[PDB]
Amino acid sequence: GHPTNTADVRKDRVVTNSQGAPINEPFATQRVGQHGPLLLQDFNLLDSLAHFNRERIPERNPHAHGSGAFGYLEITDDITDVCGSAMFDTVGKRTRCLVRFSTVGGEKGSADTARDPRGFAIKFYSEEGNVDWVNNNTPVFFIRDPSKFPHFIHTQKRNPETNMKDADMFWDFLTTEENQVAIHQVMILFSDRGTPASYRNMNSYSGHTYKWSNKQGEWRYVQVHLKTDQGIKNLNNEEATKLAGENPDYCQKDLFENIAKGNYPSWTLYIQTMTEEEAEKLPFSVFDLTKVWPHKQFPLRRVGKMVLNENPENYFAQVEQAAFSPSHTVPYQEASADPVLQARLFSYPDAHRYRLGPNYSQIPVNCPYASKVFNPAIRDGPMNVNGNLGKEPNYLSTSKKYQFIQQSKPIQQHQEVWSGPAMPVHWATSPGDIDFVQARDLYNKVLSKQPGQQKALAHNVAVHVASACPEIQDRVFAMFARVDRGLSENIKKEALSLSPR
Amino acid sequence: FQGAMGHPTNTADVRKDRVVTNSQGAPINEPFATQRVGQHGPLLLQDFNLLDSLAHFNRERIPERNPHAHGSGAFGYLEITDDITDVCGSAMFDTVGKRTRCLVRFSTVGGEKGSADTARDPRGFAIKFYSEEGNVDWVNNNTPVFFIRDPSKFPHFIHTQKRNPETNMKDADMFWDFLTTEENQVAIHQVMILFSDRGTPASYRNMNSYSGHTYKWSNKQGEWRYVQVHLKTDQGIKNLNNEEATKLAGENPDYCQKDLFENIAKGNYPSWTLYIQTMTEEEAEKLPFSVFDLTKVWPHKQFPLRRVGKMVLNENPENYFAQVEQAAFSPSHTVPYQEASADPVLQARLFSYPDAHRYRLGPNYSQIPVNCPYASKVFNPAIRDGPMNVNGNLGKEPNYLSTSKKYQFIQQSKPIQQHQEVWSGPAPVHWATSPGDIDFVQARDLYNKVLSKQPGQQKALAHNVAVHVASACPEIQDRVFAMFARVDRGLSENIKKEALSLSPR
Amino acid sequence: HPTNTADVRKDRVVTNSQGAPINEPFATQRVGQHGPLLLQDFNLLDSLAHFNRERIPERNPHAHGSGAFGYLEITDDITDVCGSAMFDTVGKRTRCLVRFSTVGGEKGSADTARDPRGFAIKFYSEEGNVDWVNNNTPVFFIRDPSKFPHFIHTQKRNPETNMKDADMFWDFLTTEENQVAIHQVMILFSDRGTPASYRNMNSYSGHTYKWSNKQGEWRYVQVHLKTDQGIKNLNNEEATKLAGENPDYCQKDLFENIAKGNYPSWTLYIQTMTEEEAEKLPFSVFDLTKVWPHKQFPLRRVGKMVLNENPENYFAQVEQAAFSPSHTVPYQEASADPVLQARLFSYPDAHRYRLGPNYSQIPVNCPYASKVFNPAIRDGPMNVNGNLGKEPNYLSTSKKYQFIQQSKPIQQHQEVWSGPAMPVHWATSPGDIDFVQARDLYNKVLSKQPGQQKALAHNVAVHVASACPEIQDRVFAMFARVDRGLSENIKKEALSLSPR
Amino acid sequence: GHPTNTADVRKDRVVTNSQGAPINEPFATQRVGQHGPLLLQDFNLLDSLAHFNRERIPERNPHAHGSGAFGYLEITDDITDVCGSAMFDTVGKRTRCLVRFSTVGGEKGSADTARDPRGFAIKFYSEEGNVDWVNNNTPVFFIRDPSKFPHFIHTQKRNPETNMKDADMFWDFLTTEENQVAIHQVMILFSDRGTPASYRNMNSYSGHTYKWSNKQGEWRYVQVHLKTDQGIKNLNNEEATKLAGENPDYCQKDLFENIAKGNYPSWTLYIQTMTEEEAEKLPFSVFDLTKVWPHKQFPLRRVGKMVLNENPENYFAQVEQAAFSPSHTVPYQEASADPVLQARLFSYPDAHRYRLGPNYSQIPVNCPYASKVFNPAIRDGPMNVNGNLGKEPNYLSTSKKYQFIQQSKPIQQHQEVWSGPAMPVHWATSPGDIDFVQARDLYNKVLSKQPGQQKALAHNVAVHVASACPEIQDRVFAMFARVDRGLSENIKKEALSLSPRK
Ligand SMILES: [Cl-]
Ligand SMILES: [Cl-]
Ligand SMILES: [K+]
Ligand SMILES: [K+]
Ligand SMILES: [K+]
Ligand SMILES: [K+]
Repeated sequence: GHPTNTADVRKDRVVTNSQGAPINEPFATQRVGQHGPLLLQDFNLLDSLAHFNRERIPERNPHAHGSGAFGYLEITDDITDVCGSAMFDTVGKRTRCLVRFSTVGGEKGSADTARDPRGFAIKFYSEEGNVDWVNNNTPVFFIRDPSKFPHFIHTQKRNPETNMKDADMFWDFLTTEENQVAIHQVMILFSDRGTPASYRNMNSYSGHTYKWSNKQGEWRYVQVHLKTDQGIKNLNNEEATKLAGENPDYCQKDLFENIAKGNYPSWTLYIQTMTEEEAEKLPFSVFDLTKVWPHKQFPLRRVGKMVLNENPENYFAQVEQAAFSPSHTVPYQEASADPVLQARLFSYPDAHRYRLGPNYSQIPVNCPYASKVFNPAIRDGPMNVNGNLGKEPNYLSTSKKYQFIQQSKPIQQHQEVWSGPAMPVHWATSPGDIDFVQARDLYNKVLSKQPGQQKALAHNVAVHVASACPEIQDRVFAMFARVDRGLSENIKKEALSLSPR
Repeated sequence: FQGAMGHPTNTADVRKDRVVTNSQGAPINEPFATQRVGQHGPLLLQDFNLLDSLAHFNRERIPERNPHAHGSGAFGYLEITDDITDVCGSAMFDTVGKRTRCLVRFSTVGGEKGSADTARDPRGFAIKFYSEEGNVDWVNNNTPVFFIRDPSKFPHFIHTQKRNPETNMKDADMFWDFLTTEENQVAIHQVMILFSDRGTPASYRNMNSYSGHTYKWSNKQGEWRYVQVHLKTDQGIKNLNNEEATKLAGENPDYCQKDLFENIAKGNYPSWTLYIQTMTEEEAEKLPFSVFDLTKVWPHKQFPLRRVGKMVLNENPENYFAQVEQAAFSPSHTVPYQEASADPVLQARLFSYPDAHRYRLGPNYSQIPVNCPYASKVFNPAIRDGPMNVNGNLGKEPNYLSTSKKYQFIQQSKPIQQHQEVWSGPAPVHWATSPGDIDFVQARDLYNKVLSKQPGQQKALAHNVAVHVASACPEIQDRVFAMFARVDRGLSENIKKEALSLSPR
Repeated sequence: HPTNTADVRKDRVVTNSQGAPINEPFATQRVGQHGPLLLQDFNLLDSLAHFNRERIPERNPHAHGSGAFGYLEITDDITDVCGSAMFDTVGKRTRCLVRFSTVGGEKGSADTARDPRGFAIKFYSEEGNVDWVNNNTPVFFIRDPSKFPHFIHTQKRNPETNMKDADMFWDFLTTEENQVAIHQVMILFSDRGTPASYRNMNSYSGHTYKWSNKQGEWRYVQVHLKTDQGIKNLNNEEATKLAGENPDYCQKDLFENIAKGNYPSWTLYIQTMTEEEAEKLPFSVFDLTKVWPHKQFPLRRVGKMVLNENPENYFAQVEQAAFSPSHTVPYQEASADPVLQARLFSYPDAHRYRLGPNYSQIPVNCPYASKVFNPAIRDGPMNVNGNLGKEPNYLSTSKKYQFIQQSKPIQQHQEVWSGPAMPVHWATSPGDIDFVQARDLYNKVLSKQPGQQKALAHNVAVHVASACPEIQDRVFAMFARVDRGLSENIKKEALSLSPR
Repeated sequence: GHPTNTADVRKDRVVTNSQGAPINEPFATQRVGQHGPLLLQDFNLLDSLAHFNRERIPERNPHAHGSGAFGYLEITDDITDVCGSAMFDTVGKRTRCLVRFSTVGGEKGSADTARDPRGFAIKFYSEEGNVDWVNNNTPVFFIRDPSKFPHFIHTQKRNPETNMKDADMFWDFLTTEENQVAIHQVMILFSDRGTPASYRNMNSYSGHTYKWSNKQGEWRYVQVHLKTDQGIKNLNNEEATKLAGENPDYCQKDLFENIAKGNYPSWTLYIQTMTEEEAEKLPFSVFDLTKVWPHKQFPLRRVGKMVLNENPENYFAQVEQAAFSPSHTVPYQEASADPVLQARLFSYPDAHRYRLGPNYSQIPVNCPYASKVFNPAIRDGPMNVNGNLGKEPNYLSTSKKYQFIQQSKPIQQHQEVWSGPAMPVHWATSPGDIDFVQARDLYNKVLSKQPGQQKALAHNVAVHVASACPEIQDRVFAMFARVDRGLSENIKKEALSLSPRK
């Protein structure tokens, strides 16, 4: 097996304690005589019980519930005019990758078929380091101010007094006028793509703009699109609810079983690109996470194919302990000034250090096995397991040699020129229609081409908001009316039948 | 004038002026503005308020309990209604009519934090009493027995009730592989109860609580007795059936949490009646089973219930995380005149739970308000320091027994256990299933003498098993069929016929 | 005081950690009189397990230190400069906590080691806790924040041998790009590198900060706390002897003088400068390795700080104290000094690891005069204050929330930045600009203190004598850029101690 | 290099961040323009700084300060009649080992030459698992009640208010009447052996009695003695103090440099053995840690030789993270009912799980490389780095093969028969003279043979207790007077000169 996905099991099958001493009876415990009280000196018992007390680590916040598989990305098209990263430098080049799929709001034991965005995070083990594309299955998101993220997530989870989901706080936050820029993602969430039929039947999107540069120093704004080679397939609200009770692990079973039998799912990787000149002529901001780039003006360009063909050997070791961050990147790939993206560069490594520990990059699944770590000044820390570079100095000693490559490759100094004071900005919902037009285009130009999808959207909102108090229901109705008056009336009618006044 | 304070175990401190601040008390002048260069340049490192918010968010979660991760809680009291001072000298019993405050956490066992309230499972029913002699915890399930009588089998047993280490899914094969392994079949009594309709109660208000183990209670004259605790619901037993439980798992995974909270919030306070069984050392040597065996009950006819008091739950928690998630129970948390018996499962629990608390919550978890013994404050000169020491650490108190200071050790003439059993022998025992029928007979008595009197319950037991084992491979299925036939041939045939109809060969 | 007190049972009844009384201090349960021990002795395991958890990770750096409580009293009106509440009234007193420390030594190392001293101050104001996280020098060794882990490593133990190491110490400091450290190195190897006690040293902001008034004008600021007990220093031999004979020499001095009523005090001053004055300087106000000469930027008095209360419990109040330059109040902001900018991140992050995520609920760290209220900051291990009860954990439109000072600017009224996102390594400048102030110390300051010029050379010589000859030669060359004679004095003494 | 002591460093020397991406400038940090404020998007800076903030772990409590070296034990004599452990089964057999030397009371940055017992802990990496001999450089200790350990250690450390060593509490605890059984170890501590000249010049002792069995089922009470082949050498009080100031790392330096130049230090391993019948007849208890077995009745028997010949490559990775416990044992070696030892079986694994992490046995220096761990039910936990047994079931699946060897070898059921109720016992200092006589034998029969030692002991106590208040000083004089009146007069005379009275 691969070093990122293997184990070592004694071939003699001799059972031992945690110090390698053999156990001569699996279950006998020491006491006085046959039935006296237990003796403190029973090391083997306390060893087992104490480790059992420490099996659990803190769940992710959010995206606690999820599934993973290994695979590779194959390059099928030459895009070196856009991006100089090694993983792209040769048509036919394969890079190993790890994917973790997840829901968002649910805790570890929640159901696969809950309504939620799904995470679709990808770790590529390249020769220039491990690069993570920490993506969802939607090209947009609920917010464009990162300070709102904890608030939003709190309202998607449990009430702090009652410990239950709460439609009142769910929609209270979404209808606050400064927050209504979430309406694009809300439409997507309550369409039937909020309950995918399996992880094999969904897409992955960068969501944010990134900046990709070539080896000549030209660069572009980039959007990433991973389209499923299995086709889009969705559940309806009632199929999702029924499966939740009858099989909370439906999507994990689908993924694992299809890989185990050889029905490996695949995706086609495309990108959108945009020049700095094109970006300034836009009627919206390339830094706005709630906006998409229209396909007609910015067509998709093919790059390669991703295949998942390898199940994890141990879920905890390879999936639960997997760590992804957007700030894990490679030369020639950078983040844009999207403020949500900027905040994620800090948040994820900080989360990993708490959830997994300071030396989490030494966990095999997280190791950059194709670009070994060598930093003299990153040393020690609990559970340092790889030798801590031995007697290497912990500073840049003039008695030693150190190679700093790509000294002439700019990072971001060749890109935008910023100007202004240090300025606090609350990017509240803009006036006029700009923050609603893409929601209307989704309804009028996309869902209309799908039989019955406009109605399913209304039904999916109605049954959810029907739990909210009347004044909140009314705010929800008014917000959707800004998108389409008929959509608003369909929600109102169904919602009111389920909750009369 | 000052207002009414909430109880110290269940309260909060919120600025009257509603001024929003950061984690260091400085005011925030705009809730969501973040600093960048210009209007839309990249974010600046110097935005303390953003990073403060985001790093604390990253640390909201602590590891879930293992097991019993999912649950609910409420506060109430135990009121003593009868004089049992002849049995037990503890302060909590020393006066008829006296109330001790308590916290109850109800839980399932196998499911993770976000699993369904209505899953089939034993339910935990843990009680913390804040007495004048310290906090005493009664860490009980809603059944009088359990799956094991060897403590070393607990990690193994719990693993097979949870997820497969490769596929991350519940696995009927390993569930039943463990329970039908010959040395483990002493679990059959508890399995019968698990697979009856009591395995899916209609709400926490409609189930019982049992010590499960034998404990030892002593009076002030030095006499002692073996004791079993029974808390019987005054609302009555009410159960869901398997299909009702499954459908609710999908439509309302928090069904029992909602029921407890809403009934308390509206004043429909649930209560239970507290009883004990008692036995002398002479009687226990005459029994055909062991009082140290967790898989056995004491028959009511020979050991009738004796009333003690009434427990009422009448106060919801103000903050679920602060009072329920951080609550810490242990059977080794006890008071004078109540002790554990040599039940080997109970003995291991004395060690396990304080150790889990120290990892899950922190070494100073007894300083969290819900866990503090507010009616008997801690004073130990040698227990000092540690992370998140928040109560002053005894200030300048010497950290040993200094001859210049006064230290009072009360109850010096009260024995701990040296007045009870006399042990004899050298220092390892695997208490595997016994030969013959002793480990199957109480399961048969439940089937034939108890469930037979409840219309439809014998049929529902076979159904609940059949639908569960139908997912297992045939070799495991046949072992399951055979084990149940040791209880009753007809129960076995019913399970088999239905299981095979669900998974024909 | 809430930051410095405890609660001890008045009946003196000894109990376990759950409040149950212990009926014998030391008896342990076993079979018979001398059989093996029983698992069921909760009282033994309770004590033994908590003992195993007494220790938390030491600070990195500044692990070794001492603390006291006191107050700052305002004696002058500086509201023209700063509108903070703690300054708004002459005669106003704010409670404070001070932690003194060394830098490189671990817990248990000697008080009298040669080192900078930390002199960190926490103020408990009505607008929040503001920390002035200062050293006893107005400068420091680096002006690139990325070099801090490297520098601190070379000041501590070799990763193979676990010993202090003159070779890595001086290798790093003589690396051309790093020689901007020369100013602090002069200061470190003067006798002020071994103060006679914490009462006999100063405190300096080191960095430039930005202070604003209620009218919206602002100034660059340097803070100076000058000891009213006078400067008193040890020499290298005195400090060494005390390291062996009383490694707690300075902790003993502070505690006993406070206990007997000889309360130490300091006089608080500031220097101020406008953006225009700063643009004309031959150096940068963002450079930590530079000072503002007193004649062009005279000191202005503000008030007095007094320490008059020892902690009741060292661990609870000193070891657990959390200071950060990012703990600030309205009208005090950090400057674009790149070292200071990085410190705004580092200290909260260290606190969350060293102390725990809810470390601000520890009494000494609690803003007792401006209690915390943030709906979105909840849960976390050892949440001990009720977690705001049933308050929503977001901004519910059914509740009220007051955001005060909405029209008070943060930094948007100050400098206008311009440029791309630029990686910058602020390496040592060519020419003399990064050496002239070191030379000014030697020729204009130490020359007026009899024997201090010789003592500096002696202090360097005895230290570098352990370094290999090539490192020795780089050290001699580096000091020769400051002064020829200084270099020659060092060289004579070093070569006599390590002949070739 | 050996797997317990090696590293992996990129042969191209390319410097990277913690995710393996190359760094193209060692110290440049991103800001707006040349001197604007720093940008949050500089992952490399925060990566370095946040890992710096997590370098430290809690120090050991106690024995925080120490030094370590690797080596081997060679068996030179046949003791299979006493012990059946694999590490003894063949003359000439070598087992690799790790030793950590330490002081007791001082923190990490304290001085090597402090007055203290020295820890001398040995981890052996055998074919039957890792077995640890967690010894001090003295054959006795201050206590025989385990509940007293936190109290005792607290009084040896800093005062909780002043944060200073405190002779009043130091001696208050030791002169408390129930605690005076500490006198034997106190005499040893304040002899000049309380300040060894180096780790190479001291011995190691089990202190406790252990129980060792042979493959035929016979067993013996056993004491282990590791005697230095370099000879005992000590500092005196004034030399140790001066070195504390001039080189707080004197003993670490001595060990490291002597190993690096080929002057490998060694020890000769001996054991004492005693049958159950002989222990019934002793005037003291083999379960008493404050008692030794006199050589004349129980001579030493040679076993082998230990050599330390390999320095650690990285102090933190191999020394600071090393985890020792007396409950880490192998077949045929078991602990006695010595109550102090019994408590240690619990304390050390509990400490390790806090200080290092639940999966600390996967840190290379603590791994049993000669007996890989295989336990299906021990799984997951933070920083599980060895693959976690892959898809192996986490219980004893009836579909797999599991081998339990040595099923017919007893653990302890072949040894003592205990009897009685669960009894709380405080093993306070006994009345009469039994807990003082061995301390007197040290003074009169041992220290007398070393010129000036008897006076050096009085001096070492005097200079220490002179800081104590007069009420406490008098208690100390009276306690030593129980040992020898001239000794007590000598201590009193010098202490009163250093602290005169009214
Ligand atoms: Cl722990
Ligand atoms: Cl952390
Ligand atoms: K987008
Ligand atoms: K029972
Ligand atoms: K400065
Ligand atoms: K001994």
